[PDB]
Amino acid sequence: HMRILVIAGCSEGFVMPLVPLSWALRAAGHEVLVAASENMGPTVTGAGLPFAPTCPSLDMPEVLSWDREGNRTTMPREEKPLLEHIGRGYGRLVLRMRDEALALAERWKPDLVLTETYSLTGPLVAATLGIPWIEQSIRLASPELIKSAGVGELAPELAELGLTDFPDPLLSIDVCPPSMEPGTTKMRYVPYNGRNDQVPSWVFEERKQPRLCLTLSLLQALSQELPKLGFEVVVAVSDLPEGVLAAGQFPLSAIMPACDVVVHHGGHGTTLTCLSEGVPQVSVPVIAEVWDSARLLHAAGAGVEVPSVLAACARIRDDSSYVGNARRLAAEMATLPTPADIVRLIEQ
Amino acid sequence: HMRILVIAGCSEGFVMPLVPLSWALRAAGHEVLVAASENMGPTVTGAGLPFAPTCPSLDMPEVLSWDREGNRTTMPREEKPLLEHIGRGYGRLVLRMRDEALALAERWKPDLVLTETYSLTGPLVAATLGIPWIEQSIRLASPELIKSAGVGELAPELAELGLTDFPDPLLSIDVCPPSMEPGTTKMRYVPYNGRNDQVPSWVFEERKQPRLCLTLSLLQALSQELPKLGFEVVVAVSDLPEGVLAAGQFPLSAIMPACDVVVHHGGHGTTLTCLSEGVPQVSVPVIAEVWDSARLLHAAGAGVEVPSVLAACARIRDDSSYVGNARRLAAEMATLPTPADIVRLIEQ
Repeated sequence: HMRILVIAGCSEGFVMPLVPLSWALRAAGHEVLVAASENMGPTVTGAGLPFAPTCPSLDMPEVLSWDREGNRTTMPREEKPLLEHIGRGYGRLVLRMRDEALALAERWKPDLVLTETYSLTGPLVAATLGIPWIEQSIRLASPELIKSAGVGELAPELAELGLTDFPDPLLSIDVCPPSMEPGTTKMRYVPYNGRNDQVPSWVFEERKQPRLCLTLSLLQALSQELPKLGFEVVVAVSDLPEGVLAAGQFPLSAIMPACDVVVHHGGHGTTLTCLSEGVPQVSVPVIAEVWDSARLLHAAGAGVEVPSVLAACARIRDDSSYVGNARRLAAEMATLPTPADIVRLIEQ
Repeated sequence: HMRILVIAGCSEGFVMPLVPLSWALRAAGHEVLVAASENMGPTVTGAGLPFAPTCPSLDMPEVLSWDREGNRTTMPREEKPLLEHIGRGYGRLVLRMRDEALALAERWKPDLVLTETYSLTGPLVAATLGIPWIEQSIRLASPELIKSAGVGELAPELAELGLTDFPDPLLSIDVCPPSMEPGTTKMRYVPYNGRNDQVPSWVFEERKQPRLCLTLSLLQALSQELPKLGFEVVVAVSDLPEGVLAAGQFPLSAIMPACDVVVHHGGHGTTLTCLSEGVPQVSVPVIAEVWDSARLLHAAGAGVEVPSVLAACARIRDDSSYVGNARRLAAEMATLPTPADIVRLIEQ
């Protein structure tokens, strides 16, 4: 029997991927409390997990765009100093959270901290209370530059602890398929993208043609043009062109089996979801920390990275080497230790 | 890797207790779909699980109060024929669900059906597709009279399958503490009572006095009188007297540690939650199928069954043999195989 404080981020893409490990712990009789920004409350409880706020509502730009001196900052265009820029942001996110996260941990008294590799509030609280912590990667590829730049930014707070670095994690968990890439432990990625639900009709019925999921237009533009390549399009988003079948937020992990191509923003969760379900992807990456995962993906032949989108879909629609690679990777991930397996590791 | 269809009921008390086993399966890499009445949708998705409806919105009285001929029925006053009355109700609930549940299972193709002992739609669908099924008890005590009366009511549908009874479950799971009571397997009860959340302030802070949780008044009446026995009262319900601290729905399993007495309706989930947290209970039972669990509870000295409520609370407030027994039982349950343990059993 254990008490694990899960210290999460301020956006859904950084919270949801910790849900399956959190429930794996709870399923093994342990006590779990997920701590995150106030605005993540509904996401945490919507996953059926206990929630406690560590700071008022927040988004990353808020903290990425101003440095510790209160001076505005700007995006480096070169990739490397951009990675460090991002890292320092994640470091400053800690400053918004640590007070309430530490106070909470003193009242709740966890044996263990579970956290995401860029959620540095975890390692800090752990180091402060002198308890072990676990690190989970929620990305195909997580630049060490981001983490190290983040630790750097936290230099003063680590000095108050008489430290220059964070104590090592009990476990450091990785979800990247081996054939696609460190003191780490592999783990199978179990998708969690859900909020509400009703696995729509068509998902359980037949597919009479190639299906594609999309997740002054762009969204509306791709929605009209894409069916002309011979696709039936479903658009899984929150916010009626002829070739599109569906409109609204769908359980992405439950709708996945019902299609043959996914076009998306390059998000970490969506990427890993598609991989684990063996569905070829067209990734149009935006955020910089996802660049590395889209490259890995492109090289593996499981999808196309588009730094035109129509071209990639037609290419995949005709070249069967993409489904083949996607399914190969899915099958590879399926051999990895499940979250339930990892819990047994943790408890020893 | 497995595909498990979880076939649940039409009320929250019959759905929520299957959530931890369902997530234990998902944590072990398996695929899960919870099938229940339309009105259980939000409860299922609110637990972070995939949902599919097997019939329109429904409540038990609807189906308990009319027999198969369309004739109104009435409550027997004697306990035994009342048990059979209840059983036939659960049997007729199957008739509302089986069509959409079977159609769903044919499209989804499960390897396994997980269900609650009185949710007889499960065993039927399983028997129909020729696949194994698992039975979980969600009660301290589950009269065989209810189950058998239910199987009886389904005599015709089992004849279409060339059967007089349901094929035996792969596993038959039981959650009653041994010292408190069959081809069954013990399992530790992991509480799930949640919807939304924010483990309120006072739960993590100190308790300056004995705390009691309550879950033309009754609720308002007990709320005013109970503080006069020396209690600070919190009322965990959906729908300002001096001695009461809090007003609204709380994560019952997370608020539990913060109190010394619980007074409640005798529900199955609330009872097991209190037991597992070692908190003495005053049970004022209503529903008939919960009678057996309140008796078991009273005999074990872990709480008082009130078929006056103030008397029981003062009795517990002064007699330390109640906390002692409650904690003894909690400690006993804590030695039982977790839901994660049971999944390993299932997969062999």
